Amino acid sequence: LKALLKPLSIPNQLLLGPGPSNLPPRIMAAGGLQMIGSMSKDMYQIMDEIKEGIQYVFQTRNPLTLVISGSGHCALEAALVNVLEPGANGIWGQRAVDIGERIGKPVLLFLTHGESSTGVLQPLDGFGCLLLVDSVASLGGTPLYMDRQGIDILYSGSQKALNAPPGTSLISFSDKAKKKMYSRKTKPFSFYLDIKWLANFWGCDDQPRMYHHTIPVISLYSLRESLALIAEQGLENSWRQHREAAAYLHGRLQALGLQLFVKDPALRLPTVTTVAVPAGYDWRDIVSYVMDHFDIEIMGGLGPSTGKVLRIGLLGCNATRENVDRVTEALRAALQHCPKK
Amino acid sequence: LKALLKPLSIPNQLLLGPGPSNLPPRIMAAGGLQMIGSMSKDMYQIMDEIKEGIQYVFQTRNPLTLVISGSGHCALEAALVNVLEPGANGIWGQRAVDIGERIGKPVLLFLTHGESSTGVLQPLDGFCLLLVDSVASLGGTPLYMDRQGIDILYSGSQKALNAPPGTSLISFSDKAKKKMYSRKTKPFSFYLDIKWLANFWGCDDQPRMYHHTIPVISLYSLRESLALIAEQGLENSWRQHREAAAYLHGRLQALGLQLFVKDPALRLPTVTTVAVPAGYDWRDIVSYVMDHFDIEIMGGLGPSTGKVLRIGLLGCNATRENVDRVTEALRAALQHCPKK
Repeated sequence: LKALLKPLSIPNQLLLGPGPSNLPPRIMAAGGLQMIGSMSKDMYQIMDEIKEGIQYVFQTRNPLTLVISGSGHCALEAALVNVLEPGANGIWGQRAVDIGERIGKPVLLFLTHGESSTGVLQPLDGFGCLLLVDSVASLGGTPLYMDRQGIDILYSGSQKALNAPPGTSLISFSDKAKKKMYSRKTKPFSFYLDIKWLANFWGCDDQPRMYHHTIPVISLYSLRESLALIAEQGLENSWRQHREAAAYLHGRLQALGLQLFVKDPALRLPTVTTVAVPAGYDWRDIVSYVMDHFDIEIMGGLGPSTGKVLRIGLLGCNATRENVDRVTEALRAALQHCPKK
Repeated sequence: LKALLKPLSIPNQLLLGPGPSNLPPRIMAAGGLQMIGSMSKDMYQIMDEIKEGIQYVFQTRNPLTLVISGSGHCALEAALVNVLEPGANGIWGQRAVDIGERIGKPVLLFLTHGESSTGVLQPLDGFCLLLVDSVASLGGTPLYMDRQGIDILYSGSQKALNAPPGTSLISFSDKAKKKMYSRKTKPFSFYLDIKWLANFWGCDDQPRMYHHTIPVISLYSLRESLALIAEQGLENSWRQHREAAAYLHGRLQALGLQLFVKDPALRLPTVTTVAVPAGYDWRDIVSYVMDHFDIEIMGGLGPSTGKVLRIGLLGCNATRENVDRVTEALRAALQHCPKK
């Protein structure tokens, strides 16, 4: 156990892939804060402000809006096991297919708003069967309006555009979804993710809060500070900085002779950009170059987009033109130095 | 959003219920660090170090051991979904039967080591696959996963390990590993699918493929919690837990209170159940302790509900100073709360 008895040493990395993203000082300082009681009045009050914050960022007043004690995948699978009683795009459609398979004019349609695996900003208008929108990658960096756009179920992640640490996720349900869930003949296959249990604890029904599980208090400090941060900036201020940074990055990226994988600049998700791989180049070599020489994290592909693309993230405090300069200079070095057939 | 835009203010609270507990300087410093790639070489390294720690504190060598991205419930649910292809003690039994029902000479049995809802420690030497819940016991009372031939062992992060709540620890014997890698039917959970999670935690032969985003900061904090327990030593920790629980037991009986668990060999050191003094509202006692001592102690749980109070002694917090503080509080409570 010699390795475990050395002190923890974490290297400095600038994180500019699809996530997770570098944290700002307020959220880090929150992560370092002391514990409080996981059934105290003050935890409940912090949780009620988090509820307000979800209602702001999703643009809803659904009484049933809460935190999922797990990653974005967890908010999705919770949606599925709560709403199912036994369409594909990039990687997230495939994950919805595996979870749907695992359980058993369809009752529910899933759409990826921000396809971080393919870089595409799915159009949303009109599509409002219940509608499930994955906003893990989209939220905060692009317009999304739950109750205006007629979404039934909207879920998002903690660690993308909010720049909280990964491990909590955000979800909200329409009154339609809530009737589907609160009129099931079958119990969902999971206890951890049962919505009547999660709903009772998060204060969304008429009963006082019962013990279900122990919520992640410190992650909730960091998420509360994240939601206070995006609320102070403003939804449209964030949307604007993300569109401007995505335009600037596209500009420099084509300016180096690289080809943005999705043609229409209107169908490009600002938070995650996809870039086709320059011919006669090992994409692994180029990612390796960016980390090895500039401390900068860029991604390859994921699922279908694997081997076809590099992926770039512009998430909250990281969606800066200074970071776009650093990533451009790093890929410039990588193109001129990684061996070319 | 008036509330959200006030700055975060957390109260000073000394937490002495069944978990979670206050954090040490090291785990507050670990929680406050900067992000890194959730699939960088260093992330894998912190993950490999957490695995060695899960092996040390479980007393196993099972290659199939990893952290679960969820609370105690999530490790229990994950083991249950992965090893079941479709016995009751306190609250944790009811959770096991609830999950079992959710799916559908048995193949596996679940036993709680430290039943936190009753305060009963239970022997595992003597004891089909074996599943043991060590969420409250781990680090505070003897446990040897291999020597005691346990098939699935799990614990929680927010008890004696003193890590923040939200992670789980799990370990599988080669027997459970064969049961789970020879399933006709796929588990009902992808988030908790063991072949995927085993791959990502470096537990199989294939390079680590993307499954879910591990809670990077949670994992810094957990590595440290295991580094702290490894530095002290398991036997020193077990000792400190037994001595602190004996001290508390003594000071509690001194006040005219009667421990709910009479046989001291059947007393979990980490979490103490105390009978409710007759002619007392238990809520009044708990509220007076919070309001007037800034201290959390809890009531009962599940069957044990309305029958008991509970007092926790967890890792760095299981000190004689805290037994003294909680004794002085409950002293003041019995003399002021109204008594039929």
